[PDB]
Amino acid sequence: MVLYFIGLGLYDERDITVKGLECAKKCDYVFAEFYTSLMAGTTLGRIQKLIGKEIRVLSREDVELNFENIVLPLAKENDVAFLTPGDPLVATTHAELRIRAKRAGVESYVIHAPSIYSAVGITGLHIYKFGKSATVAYPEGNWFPTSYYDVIKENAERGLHTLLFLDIKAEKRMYMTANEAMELLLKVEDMKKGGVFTDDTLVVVLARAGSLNPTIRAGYVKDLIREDFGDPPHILIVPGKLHIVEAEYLVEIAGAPREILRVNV
Amino acid sequence: MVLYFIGLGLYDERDITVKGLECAKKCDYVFAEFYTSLMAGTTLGRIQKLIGKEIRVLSREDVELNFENIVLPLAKENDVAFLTPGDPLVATTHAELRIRAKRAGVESYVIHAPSIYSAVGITGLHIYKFGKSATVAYPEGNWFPTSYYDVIKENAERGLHTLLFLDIKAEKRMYMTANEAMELLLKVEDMKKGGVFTDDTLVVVLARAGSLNPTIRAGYVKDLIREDFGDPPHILIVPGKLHIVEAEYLVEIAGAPREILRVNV
Ligand SMILES: Nc1ncnc2c1ncn2[C@@H]1O[C@H](CSCC[C@H](N)C(=O)O)[C@@H](O)[C@H]1O
Ligand code: NA
Repeated sequence: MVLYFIGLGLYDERDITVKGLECAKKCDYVFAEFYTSLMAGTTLGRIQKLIGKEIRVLSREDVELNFENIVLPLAKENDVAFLTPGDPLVATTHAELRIRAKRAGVESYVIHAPSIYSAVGITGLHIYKFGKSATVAYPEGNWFPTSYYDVIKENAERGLHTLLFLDIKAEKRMYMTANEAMELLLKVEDMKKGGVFTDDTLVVVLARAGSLNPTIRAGYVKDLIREDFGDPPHILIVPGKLHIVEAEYLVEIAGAPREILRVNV
Repeated sequence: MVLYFIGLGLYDERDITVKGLECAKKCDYVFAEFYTSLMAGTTLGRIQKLIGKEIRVLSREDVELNFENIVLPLAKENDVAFLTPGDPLVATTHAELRIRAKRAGVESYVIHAPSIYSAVGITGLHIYKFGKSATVAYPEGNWFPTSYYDVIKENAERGLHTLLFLDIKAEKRMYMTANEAMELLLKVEDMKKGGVFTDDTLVVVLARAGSLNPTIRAGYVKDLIREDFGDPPHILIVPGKLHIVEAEYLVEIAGAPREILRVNV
């Protein structure tokens, strides 16, 4: 009679919370999805070993089209868990699944876990200063999307930071690198000429948040565009004007050039 | 030889990640602060029991003025941990403590935990649609904070949602309720008269995120301003322009007036 939305966390199998783990262990059935994102620091086998139960993986179609035929039926007579990377309901379409549960007469509860939305706090950038967020999508065929560029523009214009999610082909396990994102943004700049993203733009790259050894780098595009930030996933951020405290953290902790203390503050 | 920043999560001691628990267990000394947020579902005893270590609680002054005199000295010959509610680097000034550690020759590591910043996803509002965040602070003497009002105005103008952290005076055991935040906002409105926050403004209240049955309510200020949302902590959200799916969730899950289903595209 109960469906539990449980977040897996940032990186590996130990990023789930104690509450989430214990709940997963008490559920009769455990489902998971890895189409919204992957857990780069672990494997399905390791998550299964930790939970001590077989995990049935669901595709985007299984969830988006048949959630009520695959998961909800069992949730009527058993305790069922639905695992998702990060924090449940952060993924735009998952909240509606709670409505489907209601329509089916199934109770649902949410057990949270860390999300990159809050984890970016490790970059030293003040969380309250983040504005609208966006996703950098790969252009394809005759389609060249650029709305993420406009989001950066509107945020920076108001002195806010922009959290940029990078494209991912979950099914094919293919990540867009921060390097590719920067190249794309420069191309968009050459197109729109808005003076929004250039070789002189200060950016922050966060790789493998959740790991005990994440990569946190800050610097100008001209210098970071060919830098190796390690294995994915990569998150790109375009800070607005910095608080001196933010700049000092980027210099001391993220290896940013001292120059930011006078140019970007 | 190192210092661990470990978040304890939203509500109770089990909101800590497995990673945070295992790392905390292997530390020689454990410190913590409980003034940046309120963990309404646990106590120091339960936390100590779970981690199996005695925990030394620090005041805002112990941290802000003497972190390097109380905590860092021990991290030079032992592994030390510093626990905080939610995520240690979200809506706190704790990030600067990493600079203090560095200058003291102490390497530090961060272990995330669920944060209210991402937990807002449970309201059904698209997390990427949130703009600049702000804090509703208690007036003090002749000083009456009002900047949070302008934040709402700026976000709303852009169709973005506004997350409002509410004030807290831990030493006085004072936790601002969404009701008190609404009252203050109405007073600021009478002054600035920007039509930003009125009896007709749609708001969303999230109380005790992290618990199994948090209070999630949406409606007009005139109707919610005197509603009982249960024990603290509470956060208040002023949505911008709603997507239909956001409105549907607010109505179905947060008991919002069915009339908000009719969006003015
Ligand atoms: N479980 C919870 N439910 C509702 N609001 C919460 C909350 N935890 C924190 N808050 C809100 O955030 C304020 C503390 S701000 C510190 C937040 C913390 N670092 C985190 O990551 O969550 C509180 O005064 C309250 O308004
Ligand atoms: Na945000």
